This record gives sequence, C-alpha cells and structure tokens, in this order.
Amino acid sequence: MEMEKEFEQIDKSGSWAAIYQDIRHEASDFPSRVAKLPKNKNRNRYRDVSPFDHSRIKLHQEDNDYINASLIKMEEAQRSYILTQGPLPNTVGHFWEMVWEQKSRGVVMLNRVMEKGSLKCAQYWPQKEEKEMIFEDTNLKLTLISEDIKSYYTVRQLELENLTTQETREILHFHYTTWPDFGVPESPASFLNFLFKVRESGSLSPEHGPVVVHCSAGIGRSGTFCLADTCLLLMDKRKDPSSVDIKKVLLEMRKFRMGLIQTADQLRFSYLAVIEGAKFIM
Ligand SMILES: NC(=S)Cn1cnc(Cl)c1Cl
Repeated sequence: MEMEKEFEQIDKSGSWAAIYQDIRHEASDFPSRVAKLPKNKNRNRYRDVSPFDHSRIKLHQEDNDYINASLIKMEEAQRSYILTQGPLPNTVGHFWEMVWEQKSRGVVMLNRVMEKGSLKCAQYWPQKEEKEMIFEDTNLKLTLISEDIKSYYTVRQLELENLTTQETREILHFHYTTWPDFGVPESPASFLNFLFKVRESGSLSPEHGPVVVHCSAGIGRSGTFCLADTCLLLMDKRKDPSSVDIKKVLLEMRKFRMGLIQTADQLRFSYLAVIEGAKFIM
C-alpha cells in the first residue's frame, strides 16, 4: 500500500502495536559473540543491546578492538551510517578513536546528558573554548571552536587532533536537544528541520566517512533518524515514490543492528516524518 493511506488505515483501526510486533517477529537474528565476551562488559551500556559480529565497527587497536557500534550500509539509497550507544566514562576515548579512524565529518546526538533524573551518556565534548579535553588512552585532543544554540538544537564546531601525527580535523556536532523525556514529539517539523541541517553540512555525503549517530542505546531515536533519511532519499531517486515501503526499509536496516525503532509510537512517528518530509521536497 501507499504510505499516507496505510497510515490513516492503521490509525482508524488502532493496530500500531500489531504492526510493530510483526516487524519484531520478522527481524533478523545474527550472532553478537564479541560483545558478550567478559572483557567487554564495561564497554556496553545495556546488556540486551549489542552489535552483530558481521557489521560491528572495529577499532584499529590490537589489544581490544571492541566498541558498541554498527555500520548500517544502504545499497540502493547509497548512504551509510554508524549507529552507536551514548559513550560511557570508560569508552569516551574509544568513541573519538572511531570518529578519527572512520573519517567521519559529523556526530549526531539525539539525547540530553541527563534525562528522567539519570545520566544517559557521558559529557564527552568540551563546554568552554579554553578548557580542551585530552583522551590519554587513545592519544587524541578535542577543542571547542564555536557553538550556535537554537531553539530546538545546537551546532558545534570541534577540532580533533591526533597527537601521534599532529594531524587535525574539523568535526561538526549536531545536537537535537528537545526530544521529550517520555513519548515522541507531537509534530515532526523540528526533527525534519534538524535532518535537513545535517544534510546541508555535507556530513551525510560520500566524500566523507559515515556519520556517527547516537542516543542512549543507539537504536530508538537513532533508528528514527536514519530510517527517515533513507526513505526520503529513495522517494527522490525512484520513478514511483509511492513504491517506497517503510516497513521493508526498516527490516533491511535491522539486518545490520538489532532493535531499531523501540516502540510503536516511534514507528508511527517515523511514518509521520516521512509523509510530511516528502511534500516539502516537491
Ligand atoms: N521498495 C523499496 S523502498 C525497496 N526496498 C525495500 N527495502 C529497502 Cl532498503 C529497499 Cl530499497
């Protein structure tokens, strides 16, 4: 079926939970043996969210190459994303090592450091120009260059330096600051505006390594971001945009990381975002 009318048909019939459970039943299951080794317990935020072995990002380190991160490679859309968890106190250095080694231009953050009165990820970037951060385990230096605070999101320019080679690179930090503590946003308008700002920066483009995207577990909000982006790109590329099937795209992405889209409300919100974004395109 088309998307917008499939949408109203699920709303009128109130069957979002049944649609979402079908997705969960059909989703791929692949091994995640490296993630479950005992030496990696303090590298995982949640025991039930792990990268598959076949698609995990490897650190270029011979001691321990493990990080909770997955490469999502979308062949028809010609887009790649790295989806990861919010860094932990003992993985902030690994996180920036990955950004460096994978040649990423942008980092997309969809959570606040504290939500619901608890810490959802480490404070992994510097908050003042004159107070830079040094990650001694991976030999990197990170400096805040500039910061632009808007009503729904903040963009930061950062300088990452590889202290071994003295090479430097500019990283853009796109921070969506207004996702609610419970539920999903009422309108997708500010999320779509944010997606378009990331696109405009070049961070999603083939001349760079894959964008790094995260929330707390790296599957819920993060899944919504890449699912909406890929669906809109396919609607631009194809002769028949109504052939784009969001449930099929989601199942393809779930071949690369488990659990993408965590609730039936996130699924409905993803439909809403794609439906509204397609118009604005023309
Ligand atoms: N009809 C479409 S959108 C084909 N398809 C299904 N899943 C993905 Cl990804 C693609 Cl492409």
